[PDB]
Amino acid sequence: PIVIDLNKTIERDGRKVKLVRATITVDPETNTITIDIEYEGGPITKEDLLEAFKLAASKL
Amino acid sequence: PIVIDLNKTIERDGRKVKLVRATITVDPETNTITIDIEYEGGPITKEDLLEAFKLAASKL
Repeated sequence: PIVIDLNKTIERDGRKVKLVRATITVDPETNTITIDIEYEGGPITKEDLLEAFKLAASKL
Repeated sequence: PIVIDLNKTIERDGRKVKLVRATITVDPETNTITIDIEYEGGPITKEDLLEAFKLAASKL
């Protein structure tokens, strides 16, 4: 269970999304990476989750 | 269902891992990003999956 601090905000389309943490779950047997993303902000969307998906990778 | 071409190889610790594709599944209702990673190469590990996890984010 890999944990990454983000501490970055995204104000996309008027939605405040202050990022908190990214909990990465890597499973080498199914070739799958699962990413839990905690944020303290307004309603999140699929476009915003890809942004925090970019940020989590840039921090490791 | 987002699909990203990778076409990059990783020879970490003597394991050839030629990357093929990354199938991203974003779920805004559980704050989870699921990543399927197809590769044509030797045995993959958790360290190698994080590398293709970095590459998939860098391509979008």
